[PDB]
Amino acid sequence: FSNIRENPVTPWNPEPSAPVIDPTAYIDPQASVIGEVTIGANVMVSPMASIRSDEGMPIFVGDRSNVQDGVVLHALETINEEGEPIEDNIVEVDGKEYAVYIGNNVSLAHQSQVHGPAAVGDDTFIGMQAFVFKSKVGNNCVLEPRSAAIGVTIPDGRYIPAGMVVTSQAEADKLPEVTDDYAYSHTNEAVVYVNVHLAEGYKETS
Amino acid sequence: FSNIRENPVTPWNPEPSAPVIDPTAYIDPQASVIGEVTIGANVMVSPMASIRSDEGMPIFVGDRSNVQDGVVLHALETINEEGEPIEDNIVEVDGKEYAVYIGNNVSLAHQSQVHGPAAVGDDTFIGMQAFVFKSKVGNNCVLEPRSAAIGVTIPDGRYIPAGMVVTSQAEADKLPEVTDDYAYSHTNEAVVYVNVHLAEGYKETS
Amino acid sequence: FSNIRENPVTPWNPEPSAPVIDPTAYIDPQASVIGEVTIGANVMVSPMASIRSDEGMPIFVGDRSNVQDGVVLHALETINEEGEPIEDNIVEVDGKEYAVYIGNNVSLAHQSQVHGPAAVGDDTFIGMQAFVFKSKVGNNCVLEPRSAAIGVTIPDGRYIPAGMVVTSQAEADKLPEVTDDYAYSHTNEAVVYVNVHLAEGYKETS
Ligand SMILES: [Co+2]
Ligand SMILES: [Co+2]
Ligand SMILES: [Co+2]
Repeated sequence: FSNIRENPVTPWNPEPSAPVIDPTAYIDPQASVIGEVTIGANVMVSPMASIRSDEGMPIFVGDRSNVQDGVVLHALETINEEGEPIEDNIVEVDGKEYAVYIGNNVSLAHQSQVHGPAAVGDDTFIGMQAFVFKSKVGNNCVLEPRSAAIGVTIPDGRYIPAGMVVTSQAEADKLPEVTDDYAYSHTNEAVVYVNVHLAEGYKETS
Repeated sequence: FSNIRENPVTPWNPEPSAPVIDPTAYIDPQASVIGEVTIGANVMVSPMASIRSDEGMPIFVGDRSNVQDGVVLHALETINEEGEPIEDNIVEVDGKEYAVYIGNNVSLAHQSQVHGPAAVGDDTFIGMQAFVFKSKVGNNCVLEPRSAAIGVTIPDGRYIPAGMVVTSQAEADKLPEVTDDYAYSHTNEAVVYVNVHLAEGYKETS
Repeated sequence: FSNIRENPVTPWNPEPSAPVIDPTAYIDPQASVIGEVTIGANVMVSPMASIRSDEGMPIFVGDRSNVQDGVVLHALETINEEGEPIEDNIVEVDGKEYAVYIGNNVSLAHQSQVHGPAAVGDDTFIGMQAFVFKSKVGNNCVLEPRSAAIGVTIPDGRYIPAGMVVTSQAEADKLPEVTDDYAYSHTNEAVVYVNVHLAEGYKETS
């Protein structure tokens, strides 16, 4: 069996698609990547990650991002019964439509999940075991371990404290800002540096 | 190696069992299904799911249910030292004994977990990253993402708000009810429709 | 592809290492174990677990411990740019340095995660979906399902109630103690008994 595969034919998917993966990205043998997915350069996809673009599609992962162990990417149906695009389940980023958009230099840490409709802006850290669903996470954000964003827009440069589940726009509007002395202020840039080097080291083993 | 396997011989398992899977169910190649397990018709088991019936057994998954990416099903020992059935770890459903019972038309969303002793009634949605242990979840329920039910009985037609950890029967007795205007009121039926179609599309690829 | 593998060459890893695994330990075929890792005797590593010692290293797992389905072990870089050991990311246990130290008779239950720098003392249960990061968990502890310890030291014989996220030393200092009547007081010893027997039963299938 192959771990990089096309999505299945369904009522909302007449013409199956295979993943478009940059030659510089590293896909672990025990990761799964199915369907209408774009993976950018220098991306690392670790063991036990599941990127499944078979319901809502497409799922994009930008350059120099990382999808760590056990992370799941999936999305709600983007096409309805009559083939009507379900606009509530589609996210717009730079004039293009996605089910799930992961930007560039984004870290999806171990066991996190980003479920469409969703977008995660550049240089954001999504902490261990964190959750993003029906939300837009701006750039330069930090979701601490076990935090969650559901049904909201997290403004650029804010963080979500560990364990906090943000479900209302009033709460996301009052999230704290990332500053230099904040404990996770330098975490994402270190993580992206490490992970781009791991992708290249792992590529040299395949 | 095979991903559908018998459970190992142990002091509580003299005669090993292999999974009984309906020919219409789809088991991803990167899912694991071990031991005394019954999988019903039109069920989809996604990448990185682990259904392990080697301690507490049996584990049943009803017709038209779905076990999404990274979901785990496991259970506490159902047989003690002298071979005594441990009744506190066995759940009764329709006059039959289970370690874990997942009913029909049940969705176990990505990264959730249902650990025996446990039962989940028909047409219930168990949200992303949610947890069920030593509990009985009624039919037509909704566990929002990151909710949990531990040591309790959740009455039919109730929901558990995102992030809430329900550990006492007094709290489960006061959970809110699913109504038509509730945000997840139509989620499970849509999910089951999608997932029965995905199982058939994936079956046509194997 | 092999599921037990060496870590890749990187700027902080000139000389790659392969896992040192006791012949009595059982590594599921769908688990992943990479790099500078020591696995002790009678350890069971279940499906979908990921033990990755490629950034922070080494990762040790003591005798008669268990790494359940979907558990992740990983760690922050232990070597800086100039090759300087990053002491804040290294944990000391019995005069030896680790990125992640899991002691003996420790249970890492399904979907939990222990991220370095971290140490978990002997005879501790780390519950389902629980999280340990930049912390030291003493011996004879219990982390209930969905609890978390981040940036703290949990004293010997304490437990963390389900769902509680402990982020300050003042809070960890006031955690409750394990007593005989506590609900999870006998859980770890039962789990370790079961899991040492499962490792041996599974070893007899390979
Ligand atoms: Co989904
Ligand atoms: Co278990
Ligand atoms: Co890590």
